[PDB]
Amino acid sequence: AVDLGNPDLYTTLERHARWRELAAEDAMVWSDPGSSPSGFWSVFSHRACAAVLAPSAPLTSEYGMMIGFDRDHPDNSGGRMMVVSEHEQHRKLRKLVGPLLSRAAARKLAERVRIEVGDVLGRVLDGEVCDAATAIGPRIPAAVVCEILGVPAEDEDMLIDLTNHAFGGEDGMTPRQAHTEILVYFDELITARRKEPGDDLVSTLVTDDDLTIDDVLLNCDNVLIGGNETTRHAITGAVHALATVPGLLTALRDGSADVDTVVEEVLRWTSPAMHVLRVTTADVTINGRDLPSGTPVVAWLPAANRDPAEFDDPDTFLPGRKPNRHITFGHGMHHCLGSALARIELSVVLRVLAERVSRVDLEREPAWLRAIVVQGYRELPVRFTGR
Ligand code: HEM
Repeated sequence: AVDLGNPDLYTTLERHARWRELAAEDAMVWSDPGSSPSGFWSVFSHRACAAVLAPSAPLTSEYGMMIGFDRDHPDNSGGRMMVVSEHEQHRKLRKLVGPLLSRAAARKLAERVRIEVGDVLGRVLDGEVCDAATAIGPRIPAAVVCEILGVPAEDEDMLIDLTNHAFGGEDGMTPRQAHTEILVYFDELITARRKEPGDDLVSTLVTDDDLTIDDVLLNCDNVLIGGNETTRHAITGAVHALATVPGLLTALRDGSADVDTVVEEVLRWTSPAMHVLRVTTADVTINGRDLPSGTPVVAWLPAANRDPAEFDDPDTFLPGRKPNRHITFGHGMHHCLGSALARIELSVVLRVLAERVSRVDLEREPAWLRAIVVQGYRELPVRFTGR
């Protein structure tokens, strides 16, 4: 019996070896029920994952987009939250949230990323020692999401800390409790923005009278989860790359390496979103297997981002890797709405660390989170030297 939803398979970097085998073969593997309530098929190659997530492909996210959910066991947020909705409800929310996460919105948030990195490099610029998976990685995305939601500056530090714990190590607050506390604050913020609307995500969501208080809350949560759960590990990955890849930090400083090109390589290299699930809407043949309607199909994104048919020497971090057609942000109609924001966050992080820090050195091997939703760092012990 095979179960690819087992988190123990991905606790070590050997997950890449398992993925490499399945990606090069372009395999369709069936997983038996266990972590999944009904089981699921899986694709691994770049071409197979792109075909599953295609706009014209008869698959849906309305029942959920992660292992644990299917047609018979649907996501409770299904049809209400953007990432688990389809058709006009999905199009509406993507239209309402869209411009607040656009390239233009990302550019005005670039200053905050610089300030937040600078404030971090005020206590870690010492010799030893700091974890990069905490108080470095989660700090930047949390600050950005705060300004998107339009939270008062007075409450930012409270919200940063709760966001940090909500998507970090599972084990006196619990990540689930911290998540709840944010949603409790969200409800209080929703109430205040009903009386006095401004220029923020909460205000934009509440002005639409067709959306209920539950719809506003769930889509605020989509931005909270979306902007934090994955992004933190990409930032930690950027620090990890600067610590391991020789000459990279210097190359960014002098300008021999292109900043936007390395951002795309960090994205491909880290691939924080480990999987995306889809449910078939009609009878379809994927790869070479005939699947009925209501069948769960899963695309393993880090496997696709290291597919040798698409990426030459995929295990090496290449600062000038071109072309780089990674699907770290997924593909098709649900392509990450905050992709420009994720790119601007990484861009500024790599810039400021090249400007202020002379050398970043790794203390010991990183630990990984016991999870399947995210390819995440549990810890990254590093030494910072600058000034
Ligand atoms: C490098 C970090 C990030 C990664 C790896 C990532 C990954 C993804 C992926 C793979 C999806 C598609 C899910 C699916 O296909 O079912 C997605 C959707 C989404 N993400 Fe991101 N994301 C990142 C950063 C962000 C940021 C910064 C934001 C904004 C604050 C954000 C907000 C969203 C939203 C709102 C959706 C739903 C889009 C839709 O359903 O149309 N994400 N993300």
